[PDB]
Amino acid sequence: ARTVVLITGCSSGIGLHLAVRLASDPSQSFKVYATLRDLKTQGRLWEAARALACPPGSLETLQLDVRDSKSVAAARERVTEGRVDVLVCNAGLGLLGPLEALGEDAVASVLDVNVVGTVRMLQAFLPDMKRRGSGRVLVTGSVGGLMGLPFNDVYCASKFALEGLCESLAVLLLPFGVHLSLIECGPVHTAFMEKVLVLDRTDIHTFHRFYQYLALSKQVFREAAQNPEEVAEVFLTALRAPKPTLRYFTTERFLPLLRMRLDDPSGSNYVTAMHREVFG
Amino acid sequence: ARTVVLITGCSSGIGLHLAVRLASDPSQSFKVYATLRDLKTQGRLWEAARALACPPGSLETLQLDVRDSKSVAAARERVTEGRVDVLVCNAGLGLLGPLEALGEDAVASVLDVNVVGTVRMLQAFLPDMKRRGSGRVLVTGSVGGLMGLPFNDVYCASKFALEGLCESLAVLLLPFGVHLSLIECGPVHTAFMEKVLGVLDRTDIHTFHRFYQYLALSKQVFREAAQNPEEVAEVFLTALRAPKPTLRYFTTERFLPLLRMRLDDPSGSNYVTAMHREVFG
Ligand SMILES: NC(=O)c1ccc[n+]([C@@H]2O[C@H](COP(=O)([O-])OP(=O)(O)OC[C@H]3O[C@@H](n4cnc5c(N)ncnc54)[C@H](OP(=O)(O)O)[C@@H]3O)[C@@H](O)[C@H]2O)c1
Ligand SMILES: NC(=O)c1ccc[n+]([C@@H]2O[C@H](COP(=O)([O-])OP(=O)(O)OC[C@H]3O[C@@H](n4cnc5c(N)ncnc54)[C@H](OP(=O)(O)O)[C@@H]3O)[C@@H](O)[C@H]2O)c1
Ligand SMILES: C[C@]12CC[C@@H]3c4ccc(O)cc4CC[C@H]3[C@@H]1CC[C@@H]2O
Ligand SMILES: C[C@]12CC[C@@H]3c4ccc(O)cc4CC[C@H]3[C@@H]1CC[C@@H]2O
Repeated sequence: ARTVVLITGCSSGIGLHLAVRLASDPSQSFKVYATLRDLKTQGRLWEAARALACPPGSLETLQLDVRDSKSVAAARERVTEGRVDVLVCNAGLGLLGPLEALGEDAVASVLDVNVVGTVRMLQAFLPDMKRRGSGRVLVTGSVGGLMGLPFNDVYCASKFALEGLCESLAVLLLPFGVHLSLIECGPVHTAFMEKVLVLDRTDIHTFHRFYQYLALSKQVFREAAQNPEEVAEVFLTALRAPKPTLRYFTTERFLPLLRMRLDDPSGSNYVTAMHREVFG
Repeated sequence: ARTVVLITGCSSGIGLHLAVRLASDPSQSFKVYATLRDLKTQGRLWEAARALACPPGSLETLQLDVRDSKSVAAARERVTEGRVDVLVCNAGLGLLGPLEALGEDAVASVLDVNVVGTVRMLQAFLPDMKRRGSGRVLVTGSVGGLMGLPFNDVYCASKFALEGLCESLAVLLLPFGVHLSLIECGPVHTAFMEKVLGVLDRTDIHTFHRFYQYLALSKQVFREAAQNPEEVAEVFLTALRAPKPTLRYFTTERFLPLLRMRLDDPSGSNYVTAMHREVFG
């Protein structure tokens, strides 16, 4: 009990790890409502929770498909404390591919989950934190949300959108007690990439470039990808702040890339640097 | 004429003005297909085309509703010259109000017109450009796309999505001889805002208050700082002119001190406080 937390997308990767990290906190002060798109996939979560030995009642899972506003309401109605102190917007999908090759459904789907879904959670939940003048909104950051990456145009679009959405609300919410923070992450070892996935819809040059990008991402992800457990610690950090900043970074690694991006509004610099980073 | 320009959102504001500025060019080098979401509202385009006297055959309008891919294909197939030298993705929409007060179809249209709508345009026009090894794609920027503005949360999300889409595509296109640039705009006197909004029920009194506090400020800013749809149109020309154009063209320096401010603060709270003070004193 105390500190009701409600996290989205906890079947795996980040959701699952922060769920049980929070529920197994030595302080025992968190009540965790791990929500998932489909409960039948909750095996691992529970096994992890069970393996960690969490106070009974410290974990509860609800079904919440962030792309359905009815699902959202319902789960909210299932939070018995009638309050959420920490709201975690963590679900999201990637989408890779030459822009001309991406399909309408995939595009829409990405935007609906990553952006539109955070919008739904907040509408359903800001109100009562604002009214209670207390609440903490933590949103899962992503680096392809801070800078453009070749072949991930739509993913990046949907990921920059969260920044924008988040940045607008913090400008407002400051005064109401509610604090929003993004936990920005680089590659992380989750279920993410395995799910993320042309010849007939792209031209020979983009095609070969695609394949060249592809190969490299995978080698690099494997080299940089952090642990999903490393990332929960950052969410804990932020949520431990007395006055939390709007950005928390899970690694210093992209920092350098970011600064030369910001050091040049025309953007010509980043473009060249990123083209060479990706195609040598 | 020769440079074939294709512009979306030409029933008014920047679309309209860019469309007849180019068409009435002395050089007379451009052919302009000004597309309109609904051709029936093209009378003002024509009257203005007339007012600057675009020679016959310099301007052709078409229906293109960026929300519908069949509309896109059709427009594309009515480009007689079979090629587009400049693609101006301009149609866009605003949405203003407490997040919690915004309607699900409102939030969705804003993302589909603004974000998916440019994704549909490029998917259709880019390929041939890439084949040609030549083309210039200009996208109407927006400052709500570079930094966050209270009570404009979804408008800003859709606008930061055009930056990620265009920057992501720019890293790739670099070596293809295809040029994509964002014309970043601060406030402008177009129809944009008359439609942005006109709450009590859908939000608390505390938020309701801030809302009005914000409308006070924005109205003042538009009033004392907006630019003309034609001031803006000279930037797309500057941008289309440069032989080696950048990703961004700002139509004003105005929010550049505030842009840097943000730029030199990764953690993001300096900008949040400044913006906070700067709007709700
Ligand atoms: N992995 C990385 O390297 C990385 C880097 C930066 C940012 N991120 C971001 O971190 C979050 C992804 O976490 P992850 O890396 O752990 O990915 P993941 O392992 O694939 O886990 C994501 C979770 O999101 C869920 N989800 C998908 N659609 C949903 C929906 N409609 N409603 C509710 N839940 C849904 C998934 O459930 P199902 O499995 O049932 O579909 C899964 O539980 C997103 O914000 C992602 O963009 C990840
Ligand atoms: N006004 C500003 O202060 C400002 C500032 C920065 C950026 N911008 C941007 O520049 C663009 C132009 O807007 P504006 O300022 O010129 O105001 P505007 O006069 O309202 O321009 C909007 C035009 O685009 C059209 N459009 C809307 N939805 C469409 C759709 N689904 N399919 C095709 N066309 C559609 C509108 O059609 P209908 O007439 O039929 O509605 C209208 O012709 C937008 O991207 C806007 O975000 C404007
Ligand atoms: C797209 C991400 C950003 C930065 C990463 C990167 C950054 C630079 C680069 O040359 C390749 C990659 C591939 C994998 C990427 C990441 C996987 C998820 C993350 O958001
Ligand atoms: C972001 C825009 C330019 C900046 C404008 C601004 C900038 C500062 C501010 O305090 C209020 C407003 C009102 C609306 C904004 C605009 C709406 C559309 C445009 O993109």
